[PDB]
Amino acid sequence: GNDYPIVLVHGLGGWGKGEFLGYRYWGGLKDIEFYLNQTGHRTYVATVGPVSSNWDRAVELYYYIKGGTVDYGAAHAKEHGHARFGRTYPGIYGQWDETNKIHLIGHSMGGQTSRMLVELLKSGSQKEQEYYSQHPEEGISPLFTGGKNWVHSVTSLATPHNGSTFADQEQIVSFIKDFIIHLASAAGQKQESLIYDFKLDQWGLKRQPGESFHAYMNRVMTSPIWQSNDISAYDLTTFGAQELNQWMKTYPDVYYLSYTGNASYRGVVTGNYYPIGTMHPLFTLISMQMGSYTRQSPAPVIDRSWLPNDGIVNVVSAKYPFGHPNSPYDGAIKQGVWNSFPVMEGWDHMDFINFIGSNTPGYFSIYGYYNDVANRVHSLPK
Amino acid sequence: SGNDYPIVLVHGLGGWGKGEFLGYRYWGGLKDIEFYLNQTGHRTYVATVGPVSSNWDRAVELYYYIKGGTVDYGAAHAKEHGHARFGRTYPGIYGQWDETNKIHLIGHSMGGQTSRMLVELLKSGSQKEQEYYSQHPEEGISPLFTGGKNWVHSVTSLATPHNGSTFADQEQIVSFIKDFIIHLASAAGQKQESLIYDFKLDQWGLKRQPGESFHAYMNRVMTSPIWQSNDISAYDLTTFGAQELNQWMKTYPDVYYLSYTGNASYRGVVTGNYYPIGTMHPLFTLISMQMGSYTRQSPAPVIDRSWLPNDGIVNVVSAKYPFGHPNSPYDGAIKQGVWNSFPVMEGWDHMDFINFIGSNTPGYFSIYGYYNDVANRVHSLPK
Ligand SMILES: [Zn+2]
Ligand SMILES: [Zn+2]
Ligand SMILES: [Zn+2]
Ligand SMILES: [Zn+2]
Ligand SMILES: [Zn+2]
Ligand SMILES: [Zn+2]
Repeated sequence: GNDYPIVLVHGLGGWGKGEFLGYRYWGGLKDIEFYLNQTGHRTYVATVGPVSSNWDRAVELYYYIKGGTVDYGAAHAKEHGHARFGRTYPGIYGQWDETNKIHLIGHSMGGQTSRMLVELLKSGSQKEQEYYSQHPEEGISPLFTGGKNWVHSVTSLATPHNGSTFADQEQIVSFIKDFIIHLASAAGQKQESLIYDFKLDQWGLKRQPGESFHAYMNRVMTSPIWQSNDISAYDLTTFGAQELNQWMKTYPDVYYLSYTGNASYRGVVTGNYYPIGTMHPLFTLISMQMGSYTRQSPAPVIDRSWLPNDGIVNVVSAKYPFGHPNSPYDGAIKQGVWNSFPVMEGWDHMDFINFIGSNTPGYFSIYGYYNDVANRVHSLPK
Repeated sequence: SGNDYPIVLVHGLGGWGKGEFLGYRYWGGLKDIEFYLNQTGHRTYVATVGPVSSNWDRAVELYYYIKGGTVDYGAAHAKEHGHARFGRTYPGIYGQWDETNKIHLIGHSMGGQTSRMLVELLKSGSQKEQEYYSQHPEEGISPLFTGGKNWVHSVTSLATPHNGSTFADQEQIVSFIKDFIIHLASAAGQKQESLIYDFKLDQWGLKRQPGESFHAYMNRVMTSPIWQSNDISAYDLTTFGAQELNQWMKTYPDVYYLSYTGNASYRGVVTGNYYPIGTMHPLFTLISMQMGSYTRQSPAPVIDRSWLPNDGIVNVVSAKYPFGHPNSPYDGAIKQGVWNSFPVMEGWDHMDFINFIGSNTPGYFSIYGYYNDVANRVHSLPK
């Protein structure tokens, strides 16, 4: 097969190690990346902005792997009104290129972020190229010139390719506050001692020296970025995600694999969908509104196929991006199409990363599922 | 300055007592409403009752917590609902309590219902328990159930679901309490495993076992069938259950009643539904969205569009006064024997009334300003 290292890309809310002692995004109380590396699969955990745009996260993710200083694009930065340059990274895989390829594995928004990254690698950014032409004084970063075939495969796990009908209700500021409650609780850590980093430096939202966590977070959660386009909230809506699908291409020389979960069941009378008992309480009510939410207008149309969900991502959204090539898994993995594995019943949105309160139907451990996922991308031919 | 009767605060659903979370109080959170009231000339007691028990159970426990004695839920009531008749034994926080040593009952959320239930039991007692005593004198009967006690000068409800919550109508209170404990521990900066939260469900044989983890215990509580029963907070909090309670929990003509209603919901221009405001605690955002768009033709009671505005967990039309009972909107004079409905407080969510962490108190610089005015307000009632 291949020897390409895996790179894990967290989704909305995701955090790096060193943010919670003893609690990892990938495994919770377990280290998945450690299990994969010990069992012979070189695996890297990448850390990008937990709540910024997929664009912001893809650029960050490039420099995280390759090494260098984050450049979000002069045109992008002007149009959306944040700083152009972000953090500086030494790179966890500097030799990354056409022959030293990598596998992108992304949970939740990380699947969108991975596709965004492949897009930027493959086709660059026309917008930034034109801005360079009009203003050669600004420069351009290699990531935006195009022509890099550095990603062998992209694997999404409960990724809202077509958005979330929860995100449509515009309560993600509220959701993330709640998330931060639940996350600190599950890490056994005091709210007052949290060093959770929202990574919104480009918007001038850095934690000030000696500033309390709660005052810093409130500065973030009241920021008007949450009503813009350059933010996770926007990208997670069904309109916003459909809009992204129009230009984040599915490339013919890349392997795409999708995994979808369902943790909802049809009510026999209402025909609505209700969360199962194993679901985390953070998603119980979200699942209930998603299980009962249909929308004729405005576009896109939300019909009854959208009612089943994993807690926060509808099943019909996680299988493949609408309009993109796709085949349900039939035993053979096809290149250049979305290979949609069968819905995994009983799996909630957080079960994929073994968040506390974990349930992994069909397996003894979240390790046994990642064993099969890693062996699967390892099997892809060169 | 009309009277000197002390204030007794009655927490609502999930409320905890001091000695369960050090540094974090039901009344005030990081502030101490009770301490502020006692330091500013208003004698105030904090009562503690079952966080998730029925209003009956809670009212009985409330009586003994103030008066002192051993909790007696009544032989008939314990027979029909299937739990132990005798609960905890208290020394009494106000033992001299009686017709001349009256108290003000100020209850938040379900605490307002519990306060009404206690006045009912004090005033009228229980006909069921008296008939049970007549048929079986061997069993005896507690003074609470004999009646005749005018020991409460006033009842003040804050964000009380007098007519129920359409949230409670969706049978998801188990999930809501599991989420609430997560938020409460977090607010209190305490790890889940080290919680000593007491559900106070002794009467159901649901005590925490020696050396039992908090998770194992809480799971025994949340998986119990009591939650689907007739004698639990979940039941009394439905619109049918509360409006049912309103038929026999009487608004007495010699008692002063005051109600406070919050609204933290706004009408949507397109749909006409109500949505939470940005200042709402995220624990209530989804509940608010559901309630702001929920109507019910059948089964009864009928839930029409007036129920859509809410504070996060209580509909505004539920919080003003119990249906059928005497009630007047506050007009500058406080009437005895009717529900004095103060103007809806815009911007106040359900937890703002008790300064839960992350609270805001529109119209005031802190929760101490509001309770200053509430306290001087019952203080002003004539003997
Ligand atoms: Zn940006
Ligand atoms: Zn929560
Ligand atoms: Zn789970
Ligand atoms: Zn009972
Ligand atoms: Zn009964
Ligand atoms: Zn609030």
